[PDB]
Amino acid sequence: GDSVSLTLRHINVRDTAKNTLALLEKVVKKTEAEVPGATFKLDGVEDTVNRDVKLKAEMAAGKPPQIFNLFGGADTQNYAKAGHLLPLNDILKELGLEDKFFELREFTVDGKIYGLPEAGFVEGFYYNTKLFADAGITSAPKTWDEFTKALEALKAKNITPIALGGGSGDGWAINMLANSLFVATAGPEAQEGFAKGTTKWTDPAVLDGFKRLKDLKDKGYIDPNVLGLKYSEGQAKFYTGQAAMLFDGSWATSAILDKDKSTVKDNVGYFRFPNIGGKGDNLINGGWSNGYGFSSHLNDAEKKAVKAFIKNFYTLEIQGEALGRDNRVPSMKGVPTPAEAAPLTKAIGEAQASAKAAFPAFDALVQPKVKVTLEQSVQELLGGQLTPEKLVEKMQKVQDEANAGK
Ligand SMILES: CC(=O)N[C@@H]1[C@@H](O)[C@H](O[C@@H]2O[C@H](CO)[C@@H](O)[C@H](O)[C@H]2NC(C)=O)[C@@H](CO)O[C@H]1O
Repeated sequence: GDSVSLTLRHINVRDTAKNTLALLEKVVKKTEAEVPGATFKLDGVEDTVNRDVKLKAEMAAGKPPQIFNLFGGADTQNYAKAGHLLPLNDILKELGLEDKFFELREFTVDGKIYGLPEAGFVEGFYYNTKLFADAGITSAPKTWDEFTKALEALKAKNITPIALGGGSGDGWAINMLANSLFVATAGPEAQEGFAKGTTKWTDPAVLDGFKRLKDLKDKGYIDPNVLGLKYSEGQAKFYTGQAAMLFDGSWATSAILDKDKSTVKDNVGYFRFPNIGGKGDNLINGGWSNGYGFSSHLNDAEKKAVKAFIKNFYTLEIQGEALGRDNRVPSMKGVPTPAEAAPLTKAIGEAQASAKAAFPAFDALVQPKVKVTLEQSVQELLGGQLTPEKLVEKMQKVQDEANAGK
């Protein structure tokens, strides 16, 4: 016929995501108004739970939601090759969207597009300029030695230097910082070779990154309470003024600028991960990695509703509102930058544009079992439960096991 009901899986569940959810609901309402009979049932799920358990299990059963928050790289590759992702090339051409995205490479398998980035990301250090000034730092550190000097000065003032919430199942929050440490010590191509068999987690330059990560914790630069706080609590420690910096993705800018929760809005700056002097200088972790994918097991009315949702979500107006009102870097070209953008906003753009290149997050490049093994391992590493050497050996074992199976 007919009238259809589609499940829309999203991860915009936290109070710091109210903006993003409201924009999604606004898009949904517009789609329902122009497609009679089409109804969307929003299913909000925690980020780790959707990506690593719920959607993973649904896809193993071959029964994903019709619409779901999806990650580029390994996740998209697995579900595309299992045949559970709608190919989007023809929809994009029909909607005149074929040429409008900055980068679809993470969502592309054998030339076919299997999901659409909602936004871009970078990762970097948010920092409190007043807490820095209290400790004698007057500039954001550009180099690693400038960075450790800042950490020393902060610790000497009994200021918690680096907030980080890596407890419970939020090991990925530690991996954001690890992520960029081992690209800085080993270079961006090192993480590309793990899945290829051409580099190893045990390579000395990679191990060096994890040595430095542990040392940040041992010296008290990473919050001693890192394993006692969930991701969002680590975030809150920074934006309530209780620690001097925070390594996080640009989706976090909203939380940090939130009027009701942030005490630091007049005193926040940003700097890229500092230069160590190897193959990763002046690079930035970033890309277009996260957005919506669609089930391939659709009847014609489902396909019509899915096309209309894509039409109404991936539009310059919706992208510009996410940028101006939720600080989410556009995934589409041609989005004008809003008026009176906060200093923080100006700093993150300068950080992105002046980078010589971006490198993706490692979880775009390695299988899910490898990712979750690292998550568990860095929590151990920061808890006195694992040495840097034992971590890299553990990682290369699961890497070999993943490469052999695939
Ligand atoms: C469009 C957007 O900004 N989505 C955000 C997600 O990217 C982000 O998830 C994290 O993204 C990183 C970069 O792709 C991944 O390395 C990281 O593994 C991933 N974290 C998880 C738990 O999946 C989430 C974080 O809550 O926020 C989204 O809004």
